[PDB]
Amino acid sequence: KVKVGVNGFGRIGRLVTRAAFNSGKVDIVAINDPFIDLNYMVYMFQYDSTHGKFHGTVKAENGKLVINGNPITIFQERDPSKIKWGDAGAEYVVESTGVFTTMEKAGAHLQGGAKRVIISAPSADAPMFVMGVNHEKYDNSLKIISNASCTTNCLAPLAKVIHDNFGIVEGLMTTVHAITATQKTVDGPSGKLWRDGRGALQNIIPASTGAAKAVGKVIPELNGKLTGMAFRVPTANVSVVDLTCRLEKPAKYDDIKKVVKQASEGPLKGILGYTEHQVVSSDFNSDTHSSTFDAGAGIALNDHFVKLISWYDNEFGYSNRVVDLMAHMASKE
Amino acid sequence: KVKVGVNGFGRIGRLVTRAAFNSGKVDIVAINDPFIDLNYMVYMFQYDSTHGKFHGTVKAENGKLVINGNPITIFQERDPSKIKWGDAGAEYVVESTGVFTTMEKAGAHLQGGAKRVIISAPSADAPMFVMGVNHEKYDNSLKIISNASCTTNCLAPLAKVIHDNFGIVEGLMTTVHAITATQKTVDGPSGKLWRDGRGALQNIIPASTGAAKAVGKVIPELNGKLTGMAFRVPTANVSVVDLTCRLEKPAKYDDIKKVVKQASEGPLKGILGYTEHQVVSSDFNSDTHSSTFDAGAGIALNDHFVKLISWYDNEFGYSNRVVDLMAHMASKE
Amino acid sequence: KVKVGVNGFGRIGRLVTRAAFNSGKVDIVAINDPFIDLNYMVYMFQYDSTHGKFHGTVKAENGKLVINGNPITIFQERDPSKIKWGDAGAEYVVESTGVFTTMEKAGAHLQGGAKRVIISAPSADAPMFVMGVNHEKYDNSLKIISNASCTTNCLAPLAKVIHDNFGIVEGLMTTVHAITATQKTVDGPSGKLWRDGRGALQNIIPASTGAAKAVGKVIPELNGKLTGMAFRVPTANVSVVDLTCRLEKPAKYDDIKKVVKQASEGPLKGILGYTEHQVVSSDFNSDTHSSTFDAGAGIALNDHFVKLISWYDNEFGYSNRVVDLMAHMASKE
Amino acid sequence: KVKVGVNGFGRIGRLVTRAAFNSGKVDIVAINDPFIDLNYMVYMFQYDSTHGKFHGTVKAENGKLVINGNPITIFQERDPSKIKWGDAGAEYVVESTGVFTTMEKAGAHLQGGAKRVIISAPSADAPMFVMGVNHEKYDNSLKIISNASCTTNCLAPLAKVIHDNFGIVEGLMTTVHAITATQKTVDGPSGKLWRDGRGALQNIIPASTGAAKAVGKVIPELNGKLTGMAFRVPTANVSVVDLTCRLEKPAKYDDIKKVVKQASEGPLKGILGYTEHQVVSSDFNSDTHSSTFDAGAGIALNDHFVKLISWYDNEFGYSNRVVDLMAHMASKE
Repeated sequence: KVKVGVNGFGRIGRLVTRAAFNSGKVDIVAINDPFIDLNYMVYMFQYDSTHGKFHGTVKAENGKLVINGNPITIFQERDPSKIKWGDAGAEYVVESTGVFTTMEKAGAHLQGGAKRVIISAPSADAPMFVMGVNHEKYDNSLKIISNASCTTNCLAPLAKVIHDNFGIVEGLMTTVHAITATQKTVDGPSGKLWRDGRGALQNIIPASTGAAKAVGKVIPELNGKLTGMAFRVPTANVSVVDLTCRLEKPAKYDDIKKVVKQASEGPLKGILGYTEHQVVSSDFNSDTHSSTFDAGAGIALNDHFVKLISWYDNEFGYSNRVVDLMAHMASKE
Repeated sequence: KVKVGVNGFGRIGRLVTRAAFNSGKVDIVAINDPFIDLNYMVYMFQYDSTHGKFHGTVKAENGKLVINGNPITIFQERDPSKIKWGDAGAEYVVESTGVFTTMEKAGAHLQGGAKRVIISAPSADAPMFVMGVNHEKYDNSLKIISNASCTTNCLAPLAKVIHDNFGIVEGLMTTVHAITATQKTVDGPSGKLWRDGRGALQNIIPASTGAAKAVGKVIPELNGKLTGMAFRVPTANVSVVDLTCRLEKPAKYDDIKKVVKQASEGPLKGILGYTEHQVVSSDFNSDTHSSTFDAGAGIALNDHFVKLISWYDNEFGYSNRVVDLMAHMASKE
Repeated sequence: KVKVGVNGFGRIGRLVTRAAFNSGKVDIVAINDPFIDLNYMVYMFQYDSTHGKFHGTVKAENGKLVINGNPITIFQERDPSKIKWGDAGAEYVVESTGVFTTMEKAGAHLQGGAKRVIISAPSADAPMFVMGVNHEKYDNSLKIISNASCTTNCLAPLAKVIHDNFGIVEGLMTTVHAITATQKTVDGPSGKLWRDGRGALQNIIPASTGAAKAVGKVIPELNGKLTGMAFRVPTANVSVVDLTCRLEKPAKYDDIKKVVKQASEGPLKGILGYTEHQVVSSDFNSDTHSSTFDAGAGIALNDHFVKLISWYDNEFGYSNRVVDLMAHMASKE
Repeated sequence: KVKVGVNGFGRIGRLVTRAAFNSGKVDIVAINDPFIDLNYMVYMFQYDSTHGKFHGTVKAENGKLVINGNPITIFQERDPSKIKWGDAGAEYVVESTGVFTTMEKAGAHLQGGAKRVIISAPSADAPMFVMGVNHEKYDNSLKIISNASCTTNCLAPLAKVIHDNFGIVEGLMTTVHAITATQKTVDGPSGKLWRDGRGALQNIIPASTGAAKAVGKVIPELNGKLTGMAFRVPTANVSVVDLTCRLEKPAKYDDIKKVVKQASEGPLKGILGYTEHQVVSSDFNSDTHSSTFDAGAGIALNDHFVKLISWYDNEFGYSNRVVDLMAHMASKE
């Protein structure tokens, strides 16, 4: 097995660890949170409104978070150089805080002693390896990897299947995103985007997403052909991606439906999923599937011009994929 | 002035009348609601959660709804043939219930004595005259007219400006619609669409919209080049339309921004509006503008391939446009 | 085991059956829904936004809803006299539609052939037997029983413990109820209460609840000392009951906390539950506990004057209690 | 007139100034916000989701926020000693940030040059003068005053009328509060209360309120007889206070209804308001009334034991009362 440390007990950090203990694929040896105390950690992990209550035992004995009978060392260090990652015997360390995206900031964890650092947020400098798309391009030499973003994680598997099968000359993506921690409850002062400062509960917030531009990085051919936008709506856990694209080769919508289905049942299993049911966002809650294609929703004007709909549990699916990344990395080692 | 009767005191009916007394353009002589009593009518009209409280006096004296000093005759007849529209001295009658879209059903109001019937819901057989697009094609001979739909009312003015200026080879529309009366509070049995039966508060409901196909009717050239889909999200009053289209002639996004601005300040005034501010859905609440273009949100991949964002207050903007339709019809007479 | 038929596939009906197959205590032989088709039934049962997705297999073979390998006969009869309850071999039949509360209406199911009828809605004429309070007063002679209401089911166990231990001279209850099917998404015409017609998402609806007056029926001593009111807020699944009462004998809040805890761990187990954690409504979602006391929230002005807070999953907890009722009734037989 | 400076452009600060320019009672000469730039200030003031769009002109010329033709000096100073209140010619300064509640912190504004400081948050040391209850006890000698809290502002006028008329031996208050800035959109780390860290949209948060204990300060007789609790629900702007109290002298509910009505139409006008309509929270949005009694909702078990319901627009009503306070203070001078 691979021992994994987590930096930050945020939404991503909490769910990365929940997925790890559930899946079982990686054993979480250590968690570092500058501000969250051990007693608070038990509370946060035990109860999640979006994802139900953690099943298993979370307890706080002798400074150790004992989840499912496994004690986790807890660190309270603001700067990653200070964190004793090597002493915690953590092979891989997942940067989740998100304030350390740049590879230099990531390498502070490396001096701690972590053999490799994984970034749960898109990083420009770091190479990005979305699972099921470009994961097999990973090599042992790389020590800092990014898992891109939840939106990109959803988009790319669908893009990989459609682009290979029919070709995509050009594409535009609209994402109906779910509320994030960034969005304030009522109108509030967000200096960067005045758009997000506005309250989440009563508004519909149009924001800019680089996820399509990140898919262009992970899938080389597609680069420069995908850009997008996002709407933040008052939904707690699940979001939907919509790719309006002009194919290179003609395609009937039932052909599009078939190729996705074939991919879902074959190599993109778990990474991609195909549902014909009359599904809604709630049905996709607590999903493992990074991307789930909906067949009914998408409407195609022409064989060439098609709209594709794919629902992703942003918080859960991404976190499960991070765990999968690390398991794959360990196998490559 | 023109005396206008309203059929149905539903969301559309209530706001059509609020707009009428506010704008002042049409005087509402009569309202018919099979199920809503006069005392209830005062309550419903006086307080609207989405649109604030009606300003003015709504009272119930001698069987008359006296709004702003004007008494409105009230009818309780389920079938429109039974309604005494002629006795109420109503020139124009606005079908709002929506169960009488077909022109035959509409003509029952005509026997009542209404010179013309207007349908606030899209009707296949009836000719559809969206204001500011094909309104000038109205002739005195026609007695049954439809104002199409809120979604189509938003789409078409934007489509009229872009298509004329740059051309549109093909287009696909995604609408983040606001909650409707159709959507149940919690999971409920909707036989037609299993999708809508699902609860509005916690879900994101992907539905099918014929509004793009209706724009193709109102603007002839565009017919067969626009189709779409809609997502129902938990937002009370305002929705956003997104047109991803491939232009025929190249266009820089700043050129697109200019032509819309020119149109907004010139002939499509009120019908269309251009805002560069960092707006959100709430800002567009209680708007008169059937369509309001947002410049910041839309992102263009290529000069040819562009995404256009336009926000519409579905309940208010449409209702104001219905009033405008009738005023235009009266002038033509 | 006891074979149980369900009338109505509404929120209560769906969850009564989910609880039955999960708990395992009663085997659901038959379901009758005048309007819901078998194919729709599979959909509704499989996906619930409030309660996650049903775990197990729900399928539709040969006119039978096969849930977890057990086929359920399906009936489409509007009037209960017409339903073949005896042919379905159903011993107990749960009226859930709620339009048949009166015992005469209930007895139509009895002619169908159901030995006993259970009403999931409070019924005046029928005797009401809340589980864990007056359940042991059930006798074989009675054929029509009511399980009261979710609100009463929460209130009474707490009332039973406090009243016995310290006495309650007088009490007033405020319930922050969760959204119901009755509440319209946007302002709508509800003739009975103008209050509920108003939209659920944006409003806070003060309604009147007879649950406190029903507790007075189930616990005789308390009768005439409890009345209440309810606020409908935009929360999907869980509600909280608040009993402000003046004790007869002095009580320190830590004494109140102890007696409830003792009751929860002893005879009122499952029926009542005590939590000291910093819980919120989401934590109580998908709960079996009809009433869960929160120790932290309640504040006592004097030893005599105390405020007690208890959270109940209205949809799930009640449904589980209905199953428990029937199991108890079968044992008594 | 009195020239008033505002410290902090938060929800309270923005609405205190909106009320000031609308009412007209105080002229806002200066606003200080350490983090909010002038351009951002125009945006925040112009658009408010909860309160509609500001009516009038807000512009940014020569470093001055020109609202309705009046230029407001803008300061960017974190510490109040540094702020040039005297240079801004501001007689009264409203502390709104809330981090400077203690009178020492308040006196830093005093050295700036502000003759008097007003605290929009409850302050222990500062004397608290709720309008319409103890306002006439204000004297010129006092330089630091607090306007208590929105919850206390609602409670006390109702308490003043009921206590005087019938007497209140003891009282307990439950407030269904609306979402605040404190409540995070999704589960988040709030160290002080683990309860509030939980997400506002999906939860119902039981918190502790000292407002009842503050009413005991403003009305001396009542001190020690009122305590309470609050539930944070997902409603954007309006909340409801519920006082369950045992009167000293008998009272029929229609007598309670009368005395409140008499008070509303007489001395507690604007401060208190009585409505018999079937009102809901939305109806009270953008209200000036600090407290509005609802007659229908409250239910009385006995003449002695009564439940009283009063709805308050927390953000708007309080802010208007702050303006009224200062006008009263100026008159006393």
